[PDB]
Amino acid sequence: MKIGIMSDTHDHLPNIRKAIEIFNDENVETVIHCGDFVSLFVIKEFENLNANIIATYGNNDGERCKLKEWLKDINEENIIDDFISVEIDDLKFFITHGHHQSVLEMAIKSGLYDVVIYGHTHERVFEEVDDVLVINPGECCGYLTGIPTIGILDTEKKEYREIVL
Ligand code: NI
Ligand code: NI
Repeated sequence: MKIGIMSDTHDHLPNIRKAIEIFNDENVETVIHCGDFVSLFVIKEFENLNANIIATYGNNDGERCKLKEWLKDINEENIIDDFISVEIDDLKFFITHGHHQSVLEMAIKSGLYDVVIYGHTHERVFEEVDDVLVINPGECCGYLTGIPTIGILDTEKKEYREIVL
């Protein structure tokens, strides 16, 4: 019962691969991606990912419908929207690319969710506010910070841990 969390891969192929290996060498039932993958060829790398995918559109992802298609061709279960609102392992998630701050801020403040995941900032953080678990996996690419990361959330114990690439 492990869920992989990643974001802002920014076409960095090598790190996208280290991320896909790490996720496989783990249980990881599903992988959430918020960031901008950005280019279509990034999705061909994902055909090698075991887990189903839940993605969100980044403000940099230009090929929106084409991206949804390729994602599904890789697996009809995979989904991608601007905001994903779902329940997994008896926990209620709100996923989005940090992209729109007002919405992100409201999702945490509302208390309608257990876990909230976002990216955009490329600034990994992992905090708690009003019993809401707020997670930002950080930048898989490592461009702004020089520290490439991803993360893995234990659904039953509610335990998280960053993973430096
Ligand atoms: Ni970005
Ligand atoms: Ni962004």
